[PDB]
Formats: sequence, C-alpha cells, structure tokens
Amino acid sequence: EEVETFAFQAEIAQLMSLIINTFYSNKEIFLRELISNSSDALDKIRYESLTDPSKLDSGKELHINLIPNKQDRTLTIVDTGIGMTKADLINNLGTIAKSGTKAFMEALQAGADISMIGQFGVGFYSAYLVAEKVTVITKHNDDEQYAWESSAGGSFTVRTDTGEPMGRGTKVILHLKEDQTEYLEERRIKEIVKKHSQFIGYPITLFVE
Ligand SMILES: CNCc1ccccc1-c1ccc2nc(N)nc(C(=O)N3Cc4ccccc4C3)c2c1
Repeated sequence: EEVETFAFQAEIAQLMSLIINTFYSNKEIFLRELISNSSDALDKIRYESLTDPSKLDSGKELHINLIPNKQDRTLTIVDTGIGMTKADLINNLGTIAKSGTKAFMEALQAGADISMIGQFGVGFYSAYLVAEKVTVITKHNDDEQYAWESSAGGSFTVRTDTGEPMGRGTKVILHLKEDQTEYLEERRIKEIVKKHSQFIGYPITLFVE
C-alpha cells in the first residue's frame, strides 16, 4: 500500500514533545477532549442536515462509542460526526493547530494549566499523555476513507483505508502506553465520563468486553 509520510509543523511537533515529556499525573483529561471533539463533529453534521437532508444518507444515528480492548491494549473513541477529508487531515488540521499551539504555550506561561488545552483547539494532542501511538480512521461525505497515524516523533502518515467501511464519522484508536491500562477498565472510563462529560448532547455508549 501507498503510505504518505509528512512532517508535523514546528509548533505542533513542539506541543507534542511538551505533552510527552512533561510530568503531569492528571492524564484522564484526554477522554473529555476526544469526546468534546466527537460532540463538535456531531453538531457539524447535525447542522448540515437542516439545509440538505441527503448528508445523513451515510448513517442517520448521531452517537459516541467508547470501545476498550485489553487484548490489543487500545481505547477507541468512535463518532458518527462530520468526519474528515484528505485536505482536513493534512492541511486544515495543521493550520488550525499552528495558531492554537502558540496561543496555548503563551497561556501556559501566563498561569494556565495543561487541562486548559481544549480552549485552544489542540485538545486532541492530549491523547499523547496516555497513548504511545494514535491511529485515526475517518470518512467524510465528500471523500473516501483515510487512515492517519502518528507515534509522535515529528511525523504522521496518511493512507487510503482499504479496511472496514464506516459510512461517516471518525474513529480515534489509542494504542495505550504500558502503564496506562487503567483506561481499559470499565469503572475508570465510567468515573471519567461522569466527572467530565456528564452533559454531552449525544448518547455515549461504553462497550463491555
Ligand atoms: C474542527 N471540526 C471541523 C474540522 C475542520 C477542519 C479539519 C478537520 C475538522 C474535524 C472534523 C471532524 C473531527 N472529528 C473528530 N472526532 N475529531 C476532530 C479533531 O479535532 N481532530 C484533531 C486531529 C489531529 C490530528 C489527526 C486527527 C485529528 C482529529 C475532527 C476535526
């Protein structure tokens, strides 16, 4: 398969290095960030449904699924949101994050906490607090299925997903660090969801193993 490799923009690469090497025990914030991104993707496609009703022909249900898998050591966050095009993954996410990183890093020096990352539109990268590798499968109405991947280290890869079609939405697969397996435990996910995502306007299903 034709795998394309891209360098992260200097600011994002730096933010990712900050997230990976900074001593910070309150790692559970990653979940709230990912669910908050999923809720936004669901708001975007729910808004599109009003003007044009044909955009829902790739799945009518607007929901969030939390899928732990102890065998694979993965925590998957699935949404039936707007999804991303190839341009979204390469250019659009790169430029929105470029401005976000600068705003957040200046705020960190001005008294802000790492838990305030989401206010800068870079909440996604908090995934690297618990994950050694992140794989993103995405499908937008105006494009094909793409798989994005990064183990940080300054690069990401993009390829056309030859795997299982998902219709529309985004699947964030967190390949958890060795010492971060508590995020595969039902009671731990439940407690995090109740504490930080108690008022999300879409159903959140926690899968059992
Ligand atoms: C702002 N939303 C609209 C938008 C406009 C331009 C570009 C994309 C999007 C878009 C659409 C659907 C989304 N759905 C989910 N669940 N998450 C995100 C997200 O913020 N991500 C950050 C990120 C970084 C690296 C790889 C992957 C990701 C994913 C999404 C982003």
